[PDB]
Amino acid sequence: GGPLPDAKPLVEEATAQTKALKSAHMVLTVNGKIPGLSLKTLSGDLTTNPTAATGNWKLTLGGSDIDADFVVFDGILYATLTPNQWSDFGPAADIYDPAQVLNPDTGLANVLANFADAKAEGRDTINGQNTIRISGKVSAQAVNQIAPPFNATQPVPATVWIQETGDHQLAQAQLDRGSGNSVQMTLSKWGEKVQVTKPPVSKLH
Repeated sequence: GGPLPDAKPLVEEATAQTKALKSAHMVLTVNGKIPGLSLKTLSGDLTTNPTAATGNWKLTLGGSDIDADFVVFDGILYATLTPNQWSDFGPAADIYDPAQVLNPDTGLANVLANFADAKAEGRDTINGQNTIRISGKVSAQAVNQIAPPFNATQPVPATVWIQETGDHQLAQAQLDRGSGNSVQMTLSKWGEKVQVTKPPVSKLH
């Protein structure tokens, strides 16, 4: 689709836009295995100030695939243990505060601000939009801050895809823990209004 643009202006533009992000739809995927992570995939909508989230996930615990819906509302994590039966699992922060992903100081914006050696590698269509695929290395600090289970000890090879046009939002990011084991996040619907209310709980609360 033509010559590739320089990576550096796009990374810088995406950093600034990401820093400003209040909300987005996200799809998270774990490839292979990352110690300390049972998550296989998760899809949902996140908003911040105040923090609210809603979606579904697929986990592996023991040798079982487990699907669930989840809500984070007013600091509390709720999930369905059986279809459409909502349970209260206490402070979301005790597991992972979803706002961490979009924290302007320590979230995805910081990942981009600490993304070194950026090089445009190619062009991919993601969710109907041209994006530039860019290789780089993210500092171990930034990785561990956004994803503590990852447990990086040196720069983490990474790929980001940034909208070639428009606001140059971050479309997708992947952090490579080695030999095909990776964590990926795909972002869309930047700035969408998100609808989350406290899930229905029995009177016996």
